[PDB]
Amino acid sequence: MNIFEMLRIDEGLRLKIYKDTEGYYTIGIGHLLTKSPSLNAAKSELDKAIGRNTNGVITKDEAECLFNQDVDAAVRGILRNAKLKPVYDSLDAVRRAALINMVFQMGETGVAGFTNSLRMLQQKRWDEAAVNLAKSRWYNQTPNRAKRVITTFRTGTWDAYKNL
Ligand SMILES: *CC(=O)N1[C@H]2C[C@H]3C[C@@H]1C[C@@H](C2)N3O
Ligand SMILES: [Cl-]
Ligand SMILES: [Cl-]
Ligand SMILES: [Cl-]
Ligand SMILES: [K+]
Ligand SMILES: [K+]
Repeated sequence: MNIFEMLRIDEGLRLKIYKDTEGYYTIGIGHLLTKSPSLNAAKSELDKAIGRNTNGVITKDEAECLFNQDVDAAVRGILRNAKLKPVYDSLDAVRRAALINMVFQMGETGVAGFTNSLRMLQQKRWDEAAVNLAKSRWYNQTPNRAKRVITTFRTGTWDAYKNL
């Protein structure tokens, strides 16, 4: 297991524009295109992202390209964020992946707002952090995925992604 395999499980792979859990146009391995309700706006974003006139379908190679870019961007967003960088630096490898996963799903600003959870993670108070992380819109809207990420923070193992 690694961050790529973890996010591939959590995000799936679809080669045509689809709506994500929040109803937003997405493609590939969880590549958000836009929050606009306009499908044409989403197709314009896709064409710009891929560099060709795509009319909404991409190849697996193109999906994996966006995924590489998106994982790299999540890591770089963590490291440039004054709230997230110290937490990331304090964590072991498995828990670093859990934090990247959250940023991939919700964005840097959203995760950076989990102030009390982030402090508990820095303090290595893993059971307390796990309880606090579940008191969130995130956990209520995507409970199975949030449970997997939270188990990863609680235990520091990949156990929640084994059997998947
Ligand atoms: C991201 C990626 O893997 N790429 C992009 C740049 C080059 C090489 C590959 C496939 C495609 C998109 N190509 O233009
Ligand atoms: Cl629509
Ligand atoms: Cl709550
Ligand atoms: Cl879920
Ligand atoms: K998805
Ligand atoms: K604890």
